[PDB]
Amino acid sequence: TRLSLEAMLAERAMVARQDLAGLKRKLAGADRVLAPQSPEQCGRESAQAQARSVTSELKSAVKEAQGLEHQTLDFLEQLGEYPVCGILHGDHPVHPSGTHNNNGKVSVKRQFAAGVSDALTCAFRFEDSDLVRETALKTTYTDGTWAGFVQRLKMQTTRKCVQEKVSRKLLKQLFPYDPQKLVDVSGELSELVLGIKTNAIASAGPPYWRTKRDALPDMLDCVLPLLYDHIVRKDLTTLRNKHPELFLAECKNKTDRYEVESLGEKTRPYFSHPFHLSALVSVLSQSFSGALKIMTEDSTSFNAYGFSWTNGGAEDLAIWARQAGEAGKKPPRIACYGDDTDIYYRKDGKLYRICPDFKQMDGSVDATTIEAVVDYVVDAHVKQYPTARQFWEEVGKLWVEMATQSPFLIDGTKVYRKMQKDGLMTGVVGTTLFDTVKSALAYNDWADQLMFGSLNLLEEKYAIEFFKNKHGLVIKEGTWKPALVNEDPGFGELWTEQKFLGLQLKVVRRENEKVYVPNLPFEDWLTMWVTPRSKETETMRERTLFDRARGLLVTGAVFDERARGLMGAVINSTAPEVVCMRVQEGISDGYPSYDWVVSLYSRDHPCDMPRVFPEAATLIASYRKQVMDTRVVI
Amino acid sequence: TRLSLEAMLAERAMVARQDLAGLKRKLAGADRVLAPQSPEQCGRESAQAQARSVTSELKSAVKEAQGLEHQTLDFLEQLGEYPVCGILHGDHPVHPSGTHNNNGKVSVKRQFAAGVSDALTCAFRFEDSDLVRETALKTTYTDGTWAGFVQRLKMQTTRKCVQEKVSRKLLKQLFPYDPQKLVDVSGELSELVLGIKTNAIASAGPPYWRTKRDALPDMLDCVLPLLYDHIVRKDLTTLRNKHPELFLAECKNKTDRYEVESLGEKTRPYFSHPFHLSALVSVLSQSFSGALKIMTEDSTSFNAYGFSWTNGGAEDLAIWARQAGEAGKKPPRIACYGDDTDIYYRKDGKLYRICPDFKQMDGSVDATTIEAVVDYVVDAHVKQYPTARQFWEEVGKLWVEMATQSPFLIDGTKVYRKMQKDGLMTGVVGTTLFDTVKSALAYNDWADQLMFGSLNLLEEKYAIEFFKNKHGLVIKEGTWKPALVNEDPGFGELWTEQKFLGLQLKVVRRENEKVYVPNLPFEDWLTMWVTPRSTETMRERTLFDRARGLLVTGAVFDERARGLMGAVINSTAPEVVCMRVQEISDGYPSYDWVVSLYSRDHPCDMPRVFPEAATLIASYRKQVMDTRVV
RNA sequence: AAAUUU
RNA sequence: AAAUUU
RNA sequence: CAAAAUUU
RNA sequence: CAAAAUUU
Repeated sequence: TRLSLEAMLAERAMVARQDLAGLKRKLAGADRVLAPQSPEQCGRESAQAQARSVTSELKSAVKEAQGLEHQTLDFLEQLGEYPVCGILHGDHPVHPSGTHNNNGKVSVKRQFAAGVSDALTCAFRFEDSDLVRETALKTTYTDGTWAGFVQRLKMQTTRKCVQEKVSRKLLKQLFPYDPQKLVDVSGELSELVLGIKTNAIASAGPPYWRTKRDALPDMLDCVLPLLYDHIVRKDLTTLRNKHPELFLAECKNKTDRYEVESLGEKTRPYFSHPFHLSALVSVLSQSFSGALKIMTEDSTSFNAYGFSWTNGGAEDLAIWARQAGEAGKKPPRIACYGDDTDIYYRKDGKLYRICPDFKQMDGSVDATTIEAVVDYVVDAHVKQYPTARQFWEEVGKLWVEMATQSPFLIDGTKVYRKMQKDGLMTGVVGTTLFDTVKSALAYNDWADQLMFGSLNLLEEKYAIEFFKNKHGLVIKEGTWKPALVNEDPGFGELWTEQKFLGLQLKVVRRENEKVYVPNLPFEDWLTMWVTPRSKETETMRERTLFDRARGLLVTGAVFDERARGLMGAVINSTAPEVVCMRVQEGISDGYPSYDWVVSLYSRDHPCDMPRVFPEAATLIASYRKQVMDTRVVI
Repeated sequence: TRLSLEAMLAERAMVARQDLAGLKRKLAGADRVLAPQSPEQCGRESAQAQARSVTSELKSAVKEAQGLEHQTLDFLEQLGEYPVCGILHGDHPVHPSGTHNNNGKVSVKRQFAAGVSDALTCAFRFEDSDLVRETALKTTYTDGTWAGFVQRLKMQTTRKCVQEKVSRKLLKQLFPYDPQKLVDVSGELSELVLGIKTNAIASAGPPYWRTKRDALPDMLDCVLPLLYDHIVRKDLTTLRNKHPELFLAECKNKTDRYEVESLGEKTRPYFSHPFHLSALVSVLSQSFSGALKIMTEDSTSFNAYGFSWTNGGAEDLAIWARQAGEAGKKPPRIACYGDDTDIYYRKDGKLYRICPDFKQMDGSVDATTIEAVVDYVVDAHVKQYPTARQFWEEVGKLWVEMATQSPFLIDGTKVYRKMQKDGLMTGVVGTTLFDTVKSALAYNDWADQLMFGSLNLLEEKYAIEFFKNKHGLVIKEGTWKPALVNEDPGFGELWTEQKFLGLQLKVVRRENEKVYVPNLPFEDWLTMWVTPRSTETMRERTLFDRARGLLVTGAVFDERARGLMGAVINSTAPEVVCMRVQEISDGYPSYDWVVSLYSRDHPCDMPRVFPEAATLIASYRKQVMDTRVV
């Protein structure tokens, strides 16, 4: 058919980036802007052998920890077995035949695989063998162990909690929001649920037993209308009795970076709820998160949920922290993201910083906090939108139940329930906000105690005791270590050596200006490199190494000498065709230069990454524009 | 990745339209809005067999005509052999190695292949065998014959022409344009050339010897800047001598619907020019075609290039035609599209209509007309954009050369040239405009002669002689038969039985309103159906698309043709109707929708074959759920 | 598709 | 991608 | 990957 | 399928 020459050129370029052999031929003589790198310490085969050795030792340790016996699940209420859902949508049951079914009973099987790399081979190629070996034997990305899973589940379900003193007024002070940014919940429900964002490959939960992508029509067309009709009729107890799997959850073992020494003691449990329930509550949660302010925007906010290190965020944290005041006389600067807190106070005019963490904070989350957070979010919406008060208040009751008393399967047909309402069931929508509020309520009380003159609470022993006795929260060991802050750090200097949100804060130099950037020691970047959170062709594996190397540089590895070198070596080792191939993005052929990453963390206007091959576009299109004037004199 | 549920539903729908087995399952109980159709006259096996039989006979006749010896090509100038282009673009020669090369010399091979069906099988399945057989044996889509190709080439190249008397003023009256709709040619050349439209699978010609899609970078990056530099240095003669293939064309046989009786005498020739030269001139031609007005827009216009039968166009022709005046005293209504012309005169106050066609009109196109059209177009641009006058005047000279004296290859290495400047080399950019203008100049002069009282020219013998002697144009036999017009036709009545642009005009009834629509007898529609101008899934989709297209062209206004096309659409499996296609096209042309298209109604989508298809493919139908309930 | 974080 | 036209 | 925040 | 016009 007839097409413009521009359109033909565009189509050709798209097709050309999908032809690897063509890309190889076109870029075979192209100039490459190579990243700064560190040299090879050993050959390909030596690196592969050292990797194979460490991988064999790790697989032995993981297999041994997975063989460890687990304690009984008698700490949980036993609710029996549930029949498989018989709801039919069109030609198929919502619960697929032959799946999650033992004699008409819903069943699950916990997977604890022995695991098993390209990244480890690259580390041995460019780094000291002893350091790489010690780093890779210390931490591994694994499904964990039955023993660690049950142990952590016991702690999360059996912790004695302290009911917080919380009002909507306190929550407005600690967690301010913009009411105009809240979505209109008085709108039609179908449109609202369609607006929620989700992980397409995540499990839709019972009764779908498939990805949210595959189960979306069964949710929207069949189950969600059923649920709505029972909500508006106050007949949800009938729905639960007739269809229990509609309100069933799955306790799952989290695949995570786990310390090899503690694999038998710690495997984190999470709960996978039904899609219909999650989607309804996500209308309220995703709207509220959009309206939520952060501490840098409001001095009263204890909220770091939403904070970005980029676009001046790192410097914003320092500006916010310096406005901290003398303990007992003026307010401290406290910001919380779940279990992670940044605390700033002044003693004799000198700024000090504490970066404490809590242990299994979800078990400590009391039911009063959960109900109050739900009331705060629901009330925020019904104030701005009063026409839909009753429906969303009923959704709030479903939210509290999913967060505290949802029945759940672990392995097999037995359904269990937490004996106590206290304890957040991690995985419910709002998990991070519930944890953030609990932390902020405790730290707000701690600051009130300092204004009352209890300055001994700045000290570790008293602080640990305060959070346990008054708030049921256990301070992680080593996390209460007050440190003098370098308030105006010179070039190449750290604010403190402590980490907030997993990263240290450092000042770097651009001309004579100071740019605040995230930083970590080399060992920390090396741990992340060797332990990919990977869920296949050689090409995709080569692209994955390039993408991971670029990601770690943008996260701050560009500010560590050895990490910048390793990631540069991986990027430079990537074939030209793999760098310039068509890829799924948010063609990504740029690289993170030191200057680009400095610009990202600065308040500079956004810019594209410098190109690895500056002539790639012209070479792939086989055409470079030459200006040809029609106004010449002939 | 993190995505909205709305976006996930949109992704799912697109993917499902590409899963034909899933489409089959989800549409297995769907209600189908079946098109009106005529019944099966015979079974699949019998229809396939009768098709095979007619096909065997037709192949034999085509092979016999293809075997006929051809006459000599000595009527043309012989320019020797041209060396293969040695220009290199990076790692590859612009002229590919191993292609179009005989001992270093540019070569081509004409293809005259025999043979060419699903459509004929459908016709035998739903129509009388005798009519279908007669129809299929009369016309075939073929590459033609060597004998017919050379005969037509001789006619096109050796015809005595008459130089028209033309001015920019006559051309402004007969072909008015909107100057502001002209593209700014004062702009940078690369941008202007990237703005042009082209057939991606058409030949880029010498020296690329590949599709325009494959040759586009070699043209833009290597040849176009070489050509530009020589244009501004007046050194094009040097470029031609060093690189002659840059200015070489290929004379090719046109694959077309041809009468089997005349295959040995008639195979149409066309010229395939270099992409670089074509693209440069296409800047001017495509811009001018955008600005051109039609007879319905300007009463002075004799131009039907740009006319649409749709959106009231058919009725616009009737309104325009009735404005005709008495022969001898007031202006007739004349519109021309290449060789095709619609003429309306009033004799004794009664509207009359002539629809004549010229024969091998391109040979009759004189050099003065070609030069004048080029000058008219170049001048239009340089008047609105004067800073670029010199460049486009040089491009104008290349345009006239391509239209008249381009060296060309036919078969093998011999390069040829038309001995006379006269004669249009069909295939040059502007071919249809050159033909339209020549026709219009001749008919403007015929009208001037009528106003002089030579009203005898309304008669066949007189008109034929006038066009041959005064304009070098040969009126096709039968095309001069004036006819009384039904100025306001009744429901189901033709304006005339004559064909303009291949179609009759007819009034149909919608409510009590009249809708003017195109029309043809069933035998014409069946000829088009059995002679298509061309995986089982692709073949089934093609039948559905061809049936829909013919209904939209007017087959819906013929009882038997509507029935046959409806039978083909109804026979198409649901998955093939609803599958993702290059333009989701799951609609069908109802009689009412086609009446709407030809009316001045606001555009609407075709009625769906499966109205619940979208909801079934998505497996979801929206149910309103109010959050403001108690 | 990828990085970090809880 | 498909229809008609020159 | 259960919910998520930030980023490319 | 050489240039094209109209249409889906």
